Amino acid sequence: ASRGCADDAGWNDPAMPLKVYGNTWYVGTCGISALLVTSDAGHILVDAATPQAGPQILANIRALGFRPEDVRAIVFSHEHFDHAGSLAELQKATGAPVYARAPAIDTLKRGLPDRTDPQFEVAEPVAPVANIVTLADDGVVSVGPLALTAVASPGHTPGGTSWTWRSCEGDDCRQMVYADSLTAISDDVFRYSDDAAHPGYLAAFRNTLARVAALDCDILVTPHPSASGLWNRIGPRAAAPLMDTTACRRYAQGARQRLEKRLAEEAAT
Ligand SMILES: [Ca+2]
Ligand SMILES: [Mg+2]
Ligand SMILES: [Zn+2]
Ligand SMILES: [Zn+2]
Repeated sequence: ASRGCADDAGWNDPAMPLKVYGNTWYVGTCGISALLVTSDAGHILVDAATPQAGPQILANIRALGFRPEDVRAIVFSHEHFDHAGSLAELQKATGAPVYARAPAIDTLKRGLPDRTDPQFEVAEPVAPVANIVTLADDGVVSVGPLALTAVASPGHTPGGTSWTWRSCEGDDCRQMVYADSLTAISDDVFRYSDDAAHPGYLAAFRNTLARVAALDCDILVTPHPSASGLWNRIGPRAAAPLMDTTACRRYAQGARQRLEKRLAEEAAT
């Protein structure tokens, strides 16, 4: 029997790929999510894990019997190296454009963020993404019968996006949400409370939390699997129901508490 993935797994610890629900598959690592949303017209790849995870993601797509070349669109959560890291390499392998909201694009072209990113000073470089299609903040990415809807999720980064779509197992369809990271973390310099340094940034973060909280939400997945207890819901260690219509509300509500705790820590400094 397989031991599965721990909640404290290394970001590059390999995971056996598995179904999440219907035509949504998990192809990431034990520590970092990536998803493949499939059809007989081609596929949408969601996220890219670290700069080291390219071959793992490609091997996992193939392990499930899908061809990387049948991927017709790549989307991602946010422009940190641990989720955007292999985007260039995956774009080479698949031939697919990468869709990005405007505030993430400069990071993807430079290979590093600027000071708009809370983690600017700790960012690790990523291969620049050659072919980017600009995504409207509520845009839809369509491949054949597939339709992924962008929910702009600035806060953790300026360019972050959550994704939502429907996956079906027969006549039974579920609203999938791949909710972006909502953690109020930063380098040692950035202050979420210094509005003059970035006007409206924290208000947009709060608005993001409210919007995620309100999403129709049958099955939640997050870029760090443990942030949503993913490995208690799929895989060998699962002992909670996969479907939970409260999950996005609990996730966003938790992130709000932690954001407020971050503001308290800044006030004390
Ligand atoms: Ca996360
Ligand atoms: Mg468990
Ligand atoms: Zn991040
Ligand atoms: Zn991350």
